[PDB]
Amino acid sequence: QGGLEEALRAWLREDLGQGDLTSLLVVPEDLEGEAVILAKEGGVLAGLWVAERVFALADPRTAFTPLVAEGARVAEGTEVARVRGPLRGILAGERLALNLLQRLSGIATLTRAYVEALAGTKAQILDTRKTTPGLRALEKYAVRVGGGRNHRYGLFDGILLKENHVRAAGGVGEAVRRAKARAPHYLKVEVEVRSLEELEEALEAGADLILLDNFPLEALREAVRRVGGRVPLEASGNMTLERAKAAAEAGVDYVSVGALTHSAKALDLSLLVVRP
Amino acid sequence: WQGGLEEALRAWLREDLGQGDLTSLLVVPEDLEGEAVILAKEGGVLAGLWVAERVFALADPRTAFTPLVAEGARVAEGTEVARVRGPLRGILAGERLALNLLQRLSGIATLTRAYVEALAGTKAQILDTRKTTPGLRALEKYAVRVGGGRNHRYGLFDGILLKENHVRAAGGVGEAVRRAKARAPHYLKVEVEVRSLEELEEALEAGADLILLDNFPLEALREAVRRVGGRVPLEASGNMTLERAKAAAEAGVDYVSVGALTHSAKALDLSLLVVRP
Amino acid sequence: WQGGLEEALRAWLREDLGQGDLTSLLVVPEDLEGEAVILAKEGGVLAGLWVAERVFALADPRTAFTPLVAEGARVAEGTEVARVRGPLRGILAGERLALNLLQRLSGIATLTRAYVEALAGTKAQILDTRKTTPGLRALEKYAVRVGGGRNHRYGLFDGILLKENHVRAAGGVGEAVRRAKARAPHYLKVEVEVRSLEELEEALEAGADLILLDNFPLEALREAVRRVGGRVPLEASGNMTLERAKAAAEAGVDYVSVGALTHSAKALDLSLLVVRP
Amino acid sequence: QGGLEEALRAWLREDLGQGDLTSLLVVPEDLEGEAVILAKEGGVLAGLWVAERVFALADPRTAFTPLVAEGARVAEGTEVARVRGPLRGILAGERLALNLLQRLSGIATLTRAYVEALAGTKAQILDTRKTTPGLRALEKYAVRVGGGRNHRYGLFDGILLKENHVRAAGGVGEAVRRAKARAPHYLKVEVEVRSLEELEEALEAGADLILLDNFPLEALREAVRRVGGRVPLEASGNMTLERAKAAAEAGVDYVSVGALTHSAKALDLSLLVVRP
Amino acid sequence: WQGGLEEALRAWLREDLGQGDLTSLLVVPEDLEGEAVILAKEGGVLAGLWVAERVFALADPRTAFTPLVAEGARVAEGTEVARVRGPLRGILAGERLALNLLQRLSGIATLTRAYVEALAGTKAQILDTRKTTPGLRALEKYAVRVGGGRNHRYGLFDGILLKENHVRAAGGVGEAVRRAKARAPHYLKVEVEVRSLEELEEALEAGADLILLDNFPLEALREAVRRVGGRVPLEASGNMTLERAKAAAEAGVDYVSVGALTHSAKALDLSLLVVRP
Amino acid sequence: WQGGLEEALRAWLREDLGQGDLTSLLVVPEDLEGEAVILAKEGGVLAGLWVAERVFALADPRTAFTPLVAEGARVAEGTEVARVRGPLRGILAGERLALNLLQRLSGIATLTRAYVEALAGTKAQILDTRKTTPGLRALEKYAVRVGGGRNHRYGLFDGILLKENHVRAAGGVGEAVRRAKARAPHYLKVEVEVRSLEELEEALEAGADLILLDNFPLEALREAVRRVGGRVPLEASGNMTLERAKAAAEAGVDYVSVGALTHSAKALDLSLLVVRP
Repeated sequence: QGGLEEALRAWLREDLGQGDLTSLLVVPEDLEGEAVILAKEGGVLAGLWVAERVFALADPRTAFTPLVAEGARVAEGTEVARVRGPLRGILAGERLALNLLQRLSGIATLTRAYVEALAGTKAQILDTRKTTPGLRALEKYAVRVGGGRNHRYGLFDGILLKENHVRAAGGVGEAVRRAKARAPHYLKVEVEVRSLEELEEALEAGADLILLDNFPLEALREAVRRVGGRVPLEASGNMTLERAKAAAEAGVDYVSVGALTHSAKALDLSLLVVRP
Repeated sequence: WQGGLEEALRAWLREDLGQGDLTSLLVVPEDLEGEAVILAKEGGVLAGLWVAERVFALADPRTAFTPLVAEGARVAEGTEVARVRGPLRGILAGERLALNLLQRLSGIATLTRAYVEALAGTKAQILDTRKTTPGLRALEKYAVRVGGGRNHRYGLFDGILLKENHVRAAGGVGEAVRRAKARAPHYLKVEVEVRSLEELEEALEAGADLILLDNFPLEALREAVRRVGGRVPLEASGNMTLERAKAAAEAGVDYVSVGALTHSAKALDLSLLVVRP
Repeated sequence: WQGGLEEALRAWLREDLGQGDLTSLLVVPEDLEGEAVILAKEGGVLAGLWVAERVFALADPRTAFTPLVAEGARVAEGTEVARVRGPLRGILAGERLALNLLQRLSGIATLTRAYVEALAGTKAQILDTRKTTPGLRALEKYAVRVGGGRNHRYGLFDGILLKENHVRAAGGVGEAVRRAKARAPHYLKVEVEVRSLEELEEALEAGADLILLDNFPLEALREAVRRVGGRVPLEASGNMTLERAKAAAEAGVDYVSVGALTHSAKALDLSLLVVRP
Repeated sequence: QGGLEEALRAWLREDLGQGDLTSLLVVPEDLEGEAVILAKEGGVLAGLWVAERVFALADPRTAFTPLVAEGARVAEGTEVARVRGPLRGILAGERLALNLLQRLSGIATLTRAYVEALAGTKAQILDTRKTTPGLRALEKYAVRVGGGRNHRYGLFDGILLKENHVRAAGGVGEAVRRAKARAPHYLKVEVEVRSLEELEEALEAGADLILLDNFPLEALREAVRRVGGRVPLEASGNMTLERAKAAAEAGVDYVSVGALTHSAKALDLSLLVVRP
Repeated sequence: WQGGLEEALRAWLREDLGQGDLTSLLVVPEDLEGEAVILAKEGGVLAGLWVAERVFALADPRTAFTPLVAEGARVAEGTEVARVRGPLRGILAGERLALNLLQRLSGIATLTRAYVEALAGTKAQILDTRKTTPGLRALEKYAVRVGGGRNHRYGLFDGILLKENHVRAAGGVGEAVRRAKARAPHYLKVEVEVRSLEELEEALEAGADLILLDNFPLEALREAVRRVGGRVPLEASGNMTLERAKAAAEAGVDYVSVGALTHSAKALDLSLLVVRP
Repeated sequence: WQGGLEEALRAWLREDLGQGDLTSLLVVPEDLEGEAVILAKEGGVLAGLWVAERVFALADPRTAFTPLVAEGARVAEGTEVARVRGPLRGILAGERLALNLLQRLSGIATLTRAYVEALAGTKAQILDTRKTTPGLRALEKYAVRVGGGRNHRYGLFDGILLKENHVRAAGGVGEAVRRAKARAPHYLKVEVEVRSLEELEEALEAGADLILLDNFPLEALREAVRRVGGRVPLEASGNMTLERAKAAAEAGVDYVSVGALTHSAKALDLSLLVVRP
């Protein structure tokens, strides 16, 4: 939780304003109907319960029935869910519900592809902070549905020394030391390194976690060897399915992927009313 | 601007900052000054420059955001689009949200401009849709305008648009149109989506003010334009691509609505380069 | 309903209640039950019954609001329109706001119904305006609907209406209309206000979709209708009274916009009668 | 103060939404202009500074210049103010500014009529709680501009035993006593009475203030005589100009008038753009 | 409470929960529902039970709160104040907020009856002040009432109290009291604080309804009641300790406002223990 | 602060001002601007100066706040902490809120260096807890830092801490620590509270990153550090008084979290006196 209810009402208002003028014109007030949400392409479903809430907010008399499980992979033409109740309510919540379902499913679909690519390895997929403003909690949820894990929610709950912090501190060593000197005792100090020398600095300074930023595959393998499992290694930077897989086989423990939320194409879904 | 953006930006910054940027507070001196530039890693259209300016100001009012190009200007790769100088902490605190928005809106403006140019030489205009990001509609519609496109209705409250679901609910295109024309708010035009030339005829004869051709193959599109003969404006939509939008425009439609503009526009590659420290 | 009403009602109750109803807390026992009825002191149209129900519920969820007539029903003097029973404190806490709203909205619905009836026998319909109470527009437009009237645009964001000030700013009626027609959002009709038969001709010839006749004397109104000959819908406005609205309707206009509906409607005389204690 | 700034922004948004589409069409972005606010009937002006703020919120480049003082009585055809700056801004704030100015001026006009009717007496005019939801602070302000005084802002800052409280307590005496027994020491206990007998009860129970509810004129005079200035007397209930005046001449100290805010006709005002 | 307590509680719950109670999500099943009990690991007065119950309801509506002792009742170590049943995650989620409030409010209710019992036997009544916790005034003022005390004004908007800064801003106790008495609402009493009896007189004849004695030496504290003969309520103020308070009550004052009731009142040690699993 | 402190301050100011500061409006001219000075009628550590300055700025932007001593600096009775100049109404309006905060936050900053100085000489560092004032956590946690202390987690969302209720909800210190260590975010350390050394061992080998000793008798408090050899941070918890805290620091613990720093910390006596007029 985190105020989702309030957010959904605000997004519904964004679209509804004073009311759905088109539907009020051609759909009787007491006309009940049924609609089907169809997948227009293959992928993974995420956000079914969110869509249910959207329709409920539009009109509490609506009933949402999923025909697939949350996180299930479906084929093109598959019936995802059925919605029944006052037709005006269904038509009012349709666009918002679909906008959310398509977006979350899109994220879960790409995440699932990355996770499956890492099958056979101990490596886990992580998200990042490259999320849609206002939708972070929902998008982080989508990642979990896809099979991935969540990295920090923001700048307030995790210590991650990035290149800019290293530059400010005058080096990886200084950054890791300034951090471990006054960091919350319940948080681990992670630092990003861009070369094998910085990796050595990080290990020497006492970093709890080390992020290998844009390491070529050969350097990544060498990093894994040198660390010898002493500290967890995270790989990130311009990640693709092939690169995440390679990094995993090379032996890293985590692969954070910006693409999961920064460039995930929405899953094409539609809602079709059942002819009265 | 309408309003509410200020409140939305504060909430989005809060989403990321919470009680504070712990990492920066740990290693970055409060008085350490920062100097950075936002670089375009690829060519494209800039949108949201003033939005990014406001986000940095919310992170720390002492930060100075200086635009180096005009809002809506198309820049080449390597172009420094803005300079930011002030407390490094404030810069690092606002960086993520500022760029996220700048990249998103610029990406929309860039794709929109591509569609606009694809219609060059014709009278057709590009329109947006309601396939927008929850909570970002005002900003995304703004980005479409920056790119040169036009806005269709903001939501369900300011336009009559009989979609396939309304047609199915009313029992037919002519049926839905006649019902709407009989009671529609007098200041709104009655538009209806049609999927065939037969449905097009129903719309025309029932008195539709606007007709949206839904995923018509090129041959049918041309025939629709010929038949209508300018009696009513025609809006083409459905799985648009630059090629299809151009074909529809050359076929003679008046508008081409593109969901992709706000539903699948790739973010523009922009990065914040800290030059000092 | 759109939304926000819940939040608005809470704020309005807070405006009156603050930290609490001191007087009632001083002399009314917490468990003392109350029983009251809302009486119509004069005949009129009821609107806002469900709004009053919600206000009482916000004051105290244990209170039971029971409507005795239908929403929008016209009642005669002495009609008990609703019964409220529950903790007397909660009843006294919500009384003022509940009735204030009930009286206001009922008053609007009552006047609107009077204008609607004045147009009986003609095809003309009554329209509201933007001369509404700040913060109450959604509720007042709702009241107009309850009375039988129609709503014009909600604000400046959902309708193109070239008013006298736009005409003056553009240098003329034909000038303003031609400019608007050239770039107006395609889903909106272009309406323009005119003050003379000459301005009416400018509007017609420039392609206006809608024409609003501003304070036309009866003779001119008739002439305007004859000339237009049904080419475009005509909306009459300006210092409306029941007599003038009826005259305009019999003259042949399609719509009569009435500012008085929401700008000067007298509140309906309704009172809360506590029968016990 | 009390959040007026936030309220004005919300009311502006009520009308503006995504933007003033009509003005954007025919008024150039950089076109500067001037408009005049004219009184279309005689009355008293209230809320000039509020209108100024509305135009400022629409566009801070606008300049508002009053041509009459706040609270001044003007004749039909009088120029109330001039507004200059970006024309789009003026046209965007016009309706809201006028809606507020007309409403507040309407209240101040009727209040001023009541106040002038009481000239020659010590009686003061008071308002009531019959105010427009959300506009109480502004309407109470309008009353002051008109020359009246403010009664309690709500149920939280004043003790007023009404007929319903008397019924609940089992009588005026019991109500006044239950009240004075546990009432805040910084507040006066006022009680409404509807007959000379209840008046006697009130005086006997120790009421600090007594409100004569719908007393015929003859009874009102008798009440003033009996009280002999021992406690302040307030008269209220179906007040008209003539009744307030009579009550004042009869000798009451205060006359609270619901009509000031419950049935005050707005002052007719308009805004006309100066031809470019 | 109709004063927006719900919105406050939700906000305070979010201040603590954020994205979610990570710990409980890691080790506590979503389907596992348990039972807990609130324990008073100390002796004192209980206040805020209904507040705690609404915290749990907001955390998880499926939670069942059962108060075992009446509000305001005095408890001893080990006393089961209440038992909550339902989804264990919801209980662990609202635990900390529910207790911070119960403990805080119980502390005030406990310390207040301290004074009430202290200066008992007399007529003096204990009053609070405005030295409350920002945002918690309503709840804290409620705590005092539960402990047997009474409330002074809720803010600067509902009461007239001329303080030292006012007096010097005006130029004396005399005029300041005159400026106030000259245009003060007719339903409000004018109260002024004085430091010398040259000022107590300068006020008593200035027409003051209430008088506040600031850091009065007791030779004057019990003199003042004598020189006033109980004509206008007397309120003692300053460093009102348990002794200097009961003393004033002995001196005969009508009210004793203790700013320490909420400016230095330790929380009542309370705890929530899971008894199942 | 970028954490929405502005909105909080505005809300707290309204809690006190409401419709307006009646008293000051009655006796203080609108054009009269004076000067005031904040005085510390006690000895302690100052914290919240910038908070007070923003209260005055929000009350009346024309107010000039001038801090005379640095934040966190220790002051003695009579020390002029700061001087404010400008419209006297604005100063009297923000006075009470500015002081409630300055006093409250200064009290925490004062009491915190108490501990910091107390267990000084050792390596132990003072930490806060979640037993903070609802809605004031951010500000209170800040106070601790000013007094020389450090912050523990801000809520249940940014830290893993297995408490007694968790342990029993799971079925032991062992599994609970395993369930957490099994799926805990990779950037977080798992901390668990234990009551017996059969549990300290059941945790140390369960793979815990942090250990919290709850109401440890000191024969075990200084044993535990010995049996841990400083492998995992040690945090002492329970009734941590000034003695039981400095003791733990003597025993060698790494951190001592004092829940009394904000659950029972008296405000630092401060006042604002008008010096002109």
